[PDB]
Amino acid sequence: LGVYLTKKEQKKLRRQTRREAQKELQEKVRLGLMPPP
RNA sequence: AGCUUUGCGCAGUGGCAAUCGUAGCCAAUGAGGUCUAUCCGAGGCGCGAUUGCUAAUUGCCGCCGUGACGACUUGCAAUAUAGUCGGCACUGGCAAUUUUUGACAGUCUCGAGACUG
Repeated sequence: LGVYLTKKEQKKLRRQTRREAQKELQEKVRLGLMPPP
């Protein structure tokens, strides 16, 4: 059994997926975990 | 035991300039139709931000000459140099052949010599 989802549920998922990742990386450079880009 | 094809997720590489989102609405109970209408087939409207940055940037080393102190070598004007060494004083002097602060271009001949701008 499978659910599909619409265009607007792709954006929201793609953006809220991307946002969490980049901001988490942002702190890593602040905290000095990661050499600064 | 390899190969192919579809969807999603995570990355690297190339190109394009309108994208993205909606606690708002309408929409297979049919959104939208200039074309063929007993036809087509899925988003449209309204609103707001391409979204964060990076590049940052600007208003103390030599000689000679003179004076004199001390010391040594010898006769002392009661009186200081007869000669040598040590150092101080002088907006003193110093730079066109011999040797450490000054000359280049090329040819030929037997380290040297001759010539050619």
